[PDB]
Amino acid sequence: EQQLQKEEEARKVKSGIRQMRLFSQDECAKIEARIDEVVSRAEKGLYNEHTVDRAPLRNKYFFGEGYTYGPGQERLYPPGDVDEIPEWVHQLVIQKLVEHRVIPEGFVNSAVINDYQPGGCIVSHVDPIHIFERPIVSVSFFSDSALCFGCKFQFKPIRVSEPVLSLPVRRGSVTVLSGYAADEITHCIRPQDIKERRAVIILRKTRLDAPRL
Ligand SMILES: O=C(O)CCC(=O)C(=O)O
Ligand SMILES: [Mn+2]
Repeated sequence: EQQLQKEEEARKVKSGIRQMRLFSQDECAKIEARIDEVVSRAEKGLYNEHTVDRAPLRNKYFFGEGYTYGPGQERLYPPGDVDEIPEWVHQLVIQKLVEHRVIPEGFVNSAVINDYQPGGCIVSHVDPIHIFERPIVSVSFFSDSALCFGCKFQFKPIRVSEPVLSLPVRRGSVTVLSGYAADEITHCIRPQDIKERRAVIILRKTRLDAPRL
């Protein structure tokens, strides 16, 4: 069988991935406390309708900009519909990324927190190309996990038992997605890779021509 094709694809995906450990135990602890605060405030109904997206395995919290249901016709909510990026995100997360030249100042106009229960997951998807610019930066928080690329296995486990690549994502680590890894392949999380609670902050810039609702 041609498993050289799988090695070619994995190499192409590797080239769109950069990773650095940026946040110490203490820094992570402080951000985690704030994440916990977002969850509490969401339970209290303190956010706009489109800020919070509650689902069985995973909750998402949209700040700055957000979007609708996503076959692939995601739309951007009008200004004011989602809550603004909280100051602690600017101070504790974004600043540290700018200070380490991960992304430039003023790039980030969208912050999304994904909160996973054990056994939570993400189904195969590409980050909406018509909505977000690249690179796509994310920071992992409560525990360690794995990000998979080439997620055909979620649907055809007999034909292909495995992802093209699995990327470890440690607590306090920064993942940057671009090129092939962001545009040419899907990613996902396997339920089994989420043993304990895990949250992630995803920092992006929305496109200027992003279709609006
Ligand atoms: O949970 C992660 O590390 C990736 C998040 C993700 O794929 C998304 O919400 O778009
Ligand atoms: Mn994604």
